[PDB]
Amino acid sequence: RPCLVCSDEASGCHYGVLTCEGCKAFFKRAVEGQHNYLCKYEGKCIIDKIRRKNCPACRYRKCLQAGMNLE
Amino acid sequence: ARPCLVCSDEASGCHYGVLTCEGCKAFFKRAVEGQHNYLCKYEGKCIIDKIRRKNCPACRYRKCLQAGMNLEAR
DNA sequence: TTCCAGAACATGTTCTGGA
DNA sequence: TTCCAGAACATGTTCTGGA
Ligand SMILES: [Zn+2]
Ligand SMILES: [Zn+2]
Ligand SMILES: [Zn+2]
Ligand SMILES: [Zn+2]
Repeated sequence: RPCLVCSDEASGCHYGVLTCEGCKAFFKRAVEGQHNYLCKYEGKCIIDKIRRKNCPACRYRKCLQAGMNLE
Repeated sequence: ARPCLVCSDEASGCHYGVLTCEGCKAFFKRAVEGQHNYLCKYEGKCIIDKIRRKNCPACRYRKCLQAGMNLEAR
């Protein structure tokens, strides 16, 4: 039911983890190309359905921590 | 200024002649320029607001034109 | 039947040049 | 000082091949 990365509604098991579509799409883009990833506030950003956009670097670390994997 | 003329989200300015949010501004540009084939899946009278503007891009674009938006404007 | 990765499709946010 | 168009950047959602 809940996305392990942002607590939004999970659509299913993506890349090894239960996530929503946004996190599924964000993760793949994160590992492939990227998007500026180095936090300012510094690794303590609250990643939820409403503030996930606020910090791209914290979102990804949480994707990794959650154990999402392409391979 | 105040609310978006199209969806009522907070407007960021006058874009293409009308007071719109940034989402509606980018949406209008794509509606006029891209290859689309819009037709309301319902009765062509959907309520377009912040949480629902994604539900029917056909009526959203109709609202944009209605409200006077036009690529030939500031 | 039921599932998901990725492509295809759709949407939203920041930046700032040249007024 | 302030404004916006569009480029560049960033994000989210549908669809379905091939299991
Ligand atoms: Zn998520
Ligand atoms: Zn952060
Ligand atoms: Zn709007
Ligand atoms: Zn409609």
